[PDB]
Amino acid sequence: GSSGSSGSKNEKEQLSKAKASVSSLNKVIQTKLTVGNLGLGLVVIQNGPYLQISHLINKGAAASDGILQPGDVLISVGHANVLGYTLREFLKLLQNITIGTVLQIKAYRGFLEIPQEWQDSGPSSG
Repeated sequence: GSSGSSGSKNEKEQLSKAKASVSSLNKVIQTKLTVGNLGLGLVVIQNGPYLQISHLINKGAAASDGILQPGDVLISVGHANVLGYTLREFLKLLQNITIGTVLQIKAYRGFLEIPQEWQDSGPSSG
């Protein structure tokens, strides 16, 4: 089937620390995506009271926007306060959108952390 574990183990694995003393920088991301024929079908998931993007549809607008990344927190997608929008709603919302629609996608790049469990195939180091 599939696997799911973390570092620090009693076998051939990798473990290390990555702490820091930072926490004085708050920047918000906001860009206009050009709804494509299929419309930004970003593969977002349901993480908390907010919709946290998990993946962007290559054949979409977001995927073509180096600004928006798979792991933010939208707070107003298309004049539609998606702040408290569910995963089942966020989809039924962006679906009722038409091609070629300029919308303001405001997301946070430091609000909701990303679940490591999800990420399995990273950029690889070794």
